[PDB]
Amino acid sequence: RFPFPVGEPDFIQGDEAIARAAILAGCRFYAGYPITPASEIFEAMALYMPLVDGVVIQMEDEIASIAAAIGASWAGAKAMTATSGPGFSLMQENIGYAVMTETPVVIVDVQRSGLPAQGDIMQAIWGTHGDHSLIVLSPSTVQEAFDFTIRAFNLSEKYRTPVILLTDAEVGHMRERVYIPNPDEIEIINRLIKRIVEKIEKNKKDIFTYETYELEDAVATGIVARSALLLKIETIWPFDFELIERIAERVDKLYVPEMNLGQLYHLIKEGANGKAEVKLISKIGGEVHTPMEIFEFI
Amino acid sequence: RFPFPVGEPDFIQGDEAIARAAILAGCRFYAGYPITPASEIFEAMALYMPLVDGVVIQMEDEIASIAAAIGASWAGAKAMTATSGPGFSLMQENIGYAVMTETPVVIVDVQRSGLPAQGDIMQAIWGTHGDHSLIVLSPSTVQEAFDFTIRAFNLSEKYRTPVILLTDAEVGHMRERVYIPNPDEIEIINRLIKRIVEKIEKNKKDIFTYETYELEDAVATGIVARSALLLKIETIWPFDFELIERIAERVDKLYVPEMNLGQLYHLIKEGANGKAEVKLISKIGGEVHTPMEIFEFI
Amino acid sequence: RFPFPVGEPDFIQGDEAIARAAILAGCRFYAGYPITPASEIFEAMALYMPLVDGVVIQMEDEIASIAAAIGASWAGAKAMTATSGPGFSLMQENIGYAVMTETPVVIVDVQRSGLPAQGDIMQAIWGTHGDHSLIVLSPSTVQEAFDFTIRAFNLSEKYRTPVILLTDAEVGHMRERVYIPNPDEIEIINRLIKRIVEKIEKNKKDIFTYETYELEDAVATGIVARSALLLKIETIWPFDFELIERIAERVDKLYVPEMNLGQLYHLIKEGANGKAEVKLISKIGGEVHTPMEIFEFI
Amino acid sequence: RFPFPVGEPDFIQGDEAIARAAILAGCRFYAGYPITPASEIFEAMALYMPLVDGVVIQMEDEIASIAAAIGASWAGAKAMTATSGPGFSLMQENIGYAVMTETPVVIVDVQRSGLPAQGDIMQAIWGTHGDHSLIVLSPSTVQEAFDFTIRAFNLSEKYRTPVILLTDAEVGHMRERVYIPNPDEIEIINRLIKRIVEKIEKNKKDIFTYETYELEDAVATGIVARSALLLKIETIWPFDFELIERIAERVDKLYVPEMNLGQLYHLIKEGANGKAEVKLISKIGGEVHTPMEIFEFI
Repeated sequence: RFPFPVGEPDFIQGDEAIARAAILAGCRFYAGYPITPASEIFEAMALYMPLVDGVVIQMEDEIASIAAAIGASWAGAKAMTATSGPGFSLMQENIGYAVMTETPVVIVDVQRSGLPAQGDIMQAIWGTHGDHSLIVLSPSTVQEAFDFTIRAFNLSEKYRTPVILLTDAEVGHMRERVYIPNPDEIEIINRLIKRIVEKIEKNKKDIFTYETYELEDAVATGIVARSALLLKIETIWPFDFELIERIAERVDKLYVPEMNLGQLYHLIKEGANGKAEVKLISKIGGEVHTPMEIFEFI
Repeated sequence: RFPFPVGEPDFIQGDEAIARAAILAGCRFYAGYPITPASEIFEAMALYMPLVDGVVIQMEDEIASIAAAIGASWAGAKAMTATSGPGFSLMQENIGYAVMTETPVVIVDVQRSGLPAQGDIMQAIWGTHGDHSLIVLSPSTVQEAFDFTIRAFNLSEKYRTPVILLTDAEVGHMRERVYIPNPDEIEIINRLIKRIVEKIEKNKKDIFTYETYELEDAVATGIVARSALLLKIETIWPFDFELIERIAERVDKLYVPEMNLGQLYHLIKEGANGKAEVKLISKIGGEVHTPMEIFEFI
Repeated sequence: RFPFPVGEPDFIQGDEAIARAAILAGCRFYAGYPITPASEIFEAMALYMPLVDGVVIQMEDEIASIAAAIGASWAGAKAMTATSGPGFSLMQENIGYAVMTETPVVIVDVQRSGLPAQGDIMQAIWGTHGDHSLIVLSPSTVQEAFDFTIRAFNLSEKYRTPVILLTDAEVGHMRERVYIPNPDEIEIINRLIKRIVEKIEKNKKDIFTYETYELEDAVATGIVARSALLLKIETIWPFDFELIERIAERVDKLYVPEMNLGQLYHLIKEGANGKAEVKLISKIGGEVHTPMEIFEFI
Repeated sequence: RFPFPVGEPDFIQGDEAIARAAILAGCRFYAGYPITPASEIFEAMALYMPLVDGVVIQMEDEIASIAAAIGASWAGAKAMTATSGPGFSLMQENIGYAVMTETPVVIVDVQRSGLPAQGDIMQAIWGTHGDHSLIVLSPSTVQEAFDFTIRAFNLSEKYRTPVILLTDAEVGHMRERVYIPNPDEIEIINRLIKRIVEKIEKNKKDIFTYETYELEDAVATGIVARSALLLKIETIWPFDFELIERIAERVDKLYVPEMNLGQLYHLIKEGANGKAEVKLISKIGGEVHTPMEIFEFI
């Protein structure tokens, strides 16, 4: 009994795909605030969630926003928050905390400029205090935003960890085609710091996920994969370093275009054990890479 | 199946009576941090709550601490936090928020000096932004700390409101006799801003509660009722102004001893429509009133 | 060398009068965030302050916003923040803190609905934890917003205390006539908890300020004084209780119209030692009292 | 006129060396809270700073703690805060903010277990939201804690940036010999996001600083350099990647012992462009590496 179309193609935005995906995954607690460009995730939840006997909690404070979800999670709910920019910085203690408690919870960081951007890749990985491991996923299309949100809620439960869906304003706002399956076509997974880290890092084979098929060629993520279309980075963390190694050997140079000053780049160069030149095509300040721009540069 | 004595007298501290009372009331979510003198409420919960299939959440941030409980409450749990001093100030937005959402949640403010004190009476009433109404209870004994905690959880549900149990370090730490009933001897109540305010303020007859029987005489709360033992103030808010009126007429002077510089005093003088002299015996800086001190002064 | 008109009448909004007044008073530190209806105070400061060799600090967090000003104050600056609604709740710990440290700082709480409102009168007085005293001023016109801001900065220094300028969206946004004096026509005052409280409360004769001249008659504050135009409440705290007493005797009934459910009312009834009937004309939900509405009711 | 010994050797703890160094550097604003093991930095400041006409501000909230210093800095003061663990997480937004504003301020993160630890190396670098660059220094001795604190205040001013002094509980608490120079033997430096990043990253030659002299050999930081005594890592960020490259070639294997699960390690492996095997000796859970432990393993 879902208040949106299921079992059929539809044309939705990112924020809406996420908000639909979450609900089908089992999430009946959302805690957030209307802020651009997450405020559409909010509106969708605010619209849909009361009609599925779920609850939306409009919290002022990002600190409070994430804490309420950790709290709903512990009282049994599947739960999510959503934020942007320096809000995401505010949530790092409670995220860190959710790591140690092995709390299932999903966080959406909708990246932004000031207009998409890709400058929270490292903070998504290392912003927590201490030794920790959590999962970070990066959607390149509106269909991936739908699918990864499902996967996030599934991973969050299976590995009893927070999951970060790391996206951008453009994927979030741009309308595209999403096939939304019927409820029962969807597998949903029901419900010291050495095992915590190993929980994640020893299972990259299950949690890591990449797209790329050019075995006969001489790497990006998010809204920059679509304009670079190539190695597709979907699972940002835990990160398969060896895979980048194997690909280093089989090619001459590895171009890493990002909307930052080098973050995805670093993991690539550390991945490529010297066995290929690694270069960054950085654009920042608003526009995604136009494919002519990535084109020329190479 | 409770991990502490039930259906029998026992001798416990305030923090322990509260922590026992909460659990018998149905609370299976506690979110707090060890701070004096609330850190004993924590320890007791941390000790007892895992053995009743409940959960304790050690949160750094008081802002986060209260938000997690609002969140657990909305996902269905009966929930409580506990705090002291400027922590209580931090929780005022989320409390205010719990008021508007009509969220059942219980908050313990354990008052302090720097050593009890009584300087959060007004902040308990008016610290929220806006127009609101919530309930505030004040225990004078260890048995009242037990009983009011029960009543708090019952009122919180019935009137769908936050309830503040406003206590002090001394009541909290001092060992006294508590009769703890057996589980089934306890009635527990299962689960715009004009009706909100009226919800509470129109039902003072049910929510207001005082102790005093001297119809032949010529007023305090908390640890200061025991040393003044008299009108006993138990329900601080919603406040029965008329009752203080009726008592004004029947007496000459009304002495209001508090451990502050006048807070309970003000409600008394506003209650006494001029119909009696109202005077405050203020001691602050550590010790409760020794009854000799209240004695002399009158 | 001021980047706005001085020594002459002009027609400005509230937020602009405040922002002009502050600068003439000596304030060279403002820390805030653009939020309605304080975001105009911000814009004005952001516009004017760089041209007077001052500094504006755009802080996300209201907690941080007030802390930065307490910090600038201690490093020697005259300083101010500005906020609205549940933001004001967030600042209560740091305000409380500024009280104990005897820190000069000015805070503007721009009251709001959801559209003015008057529901932070009590929170302005009692939202701090503990025993404290601070000053609260209430402007009824755009000229009073200018003048009280000056007075706030002067009182803040003289009594080494925080000062709260408690205003509303309407006074803030409405254009009126302000005479702005020339710089040198303005007197500006250069730079335990028992003396703190007495600092303020023993000097009501200097800090308290009211407007009303009807000795031959049979009381409001803010945007509701202009529509009730009568006793004008300008200094909200410290509060002259005796004055309301003297006025109680000389009249039959005292009407207290507020945009809340009774806050100014309570101080009035406690002021009137029974010696006059006290009644509240409460409107909430948007519009100020239209004078026909206050008119009929009486 | 300094209230501690100058111009002579003395034997002090880390927290005391830091607190002495800061004052000699020109810092007259400290804002913090007593927490282990930073609470000694506090006590020292609280003791010394009033006697140099400076100010210490005891703030509850780490968010507020850092904001007050950013604020004091902007009103002209040289300023510092100090924190530990999830406190450091709370400060990431305001740090990020200090980056964009090009605010000189110094932050001490005293690393900890639960007992030193080294699990905030990455968070020190990448915990800010967005694209940014700041400086991070790591003291290995009590004399380096003194000296780097000086250098921090000097770098903070010269590059108009926040500086993070990244230390640990052990260096902080352990007594050692510090030569404290006389005041005038100390050079102190008086007072978009593409130039910000380049400000730092283009000047590694001045900001980067390492200790190691074994050109005839076949790498650690903090309390783990002393027990590994070798390449000494002092400037953690901006990081000289090429230097690690040059050292990779000249040796067979590079052992990176840390008290974490690999953080310093990653920068090393990314530094070593495949040109040497890189291995981590991780101990976590309390004790520093005993040199026998690092010894055996190799």
